[PDB]
Amino acid sequence: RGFVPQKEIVYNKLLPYAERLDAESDLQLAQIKCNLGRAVQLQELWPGGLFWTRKLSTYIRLYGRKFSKEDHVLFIKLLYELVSIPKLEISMMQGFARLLINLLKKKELLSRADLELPWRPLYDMVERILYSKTEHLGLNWFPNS
Repeated sequence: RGFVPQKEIVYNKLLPYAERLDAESDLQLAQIKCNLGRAVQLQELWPGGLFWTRKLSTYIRLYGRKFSKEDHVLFIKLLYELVSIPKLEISMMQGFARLLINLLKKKELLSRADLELPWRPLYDMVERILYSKTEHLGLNWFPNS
């Protein structure tokens, strides 16, 4: 194996065609990593970045996490920096934040040595949106959910 899988879904193992699943997962993971890094590097958020973020979401849901802990910290840091943007479109950050929550739900997987997220970006984020003066005036129109 190229990597040790992390918290892989057992049910995929039980499937009759589970042998092909490993190759499909590895290829899909490679595509996701390369394309998402590239889309951030070129700053093509609306066409491709959200697309590959959604691709990571379906990958996690279908195959479990199934990546190295190094990859896990990298995904976390990227989505955090992307979600922790000062003035990102809120409809945009909704999906990235949903993905980041999906990655971070299984706290036990990450050592607390592996990952060090800061808190001031999140504070500024919620202060922007949970307590927005501009919203009551009708300027900002936050989403419902």
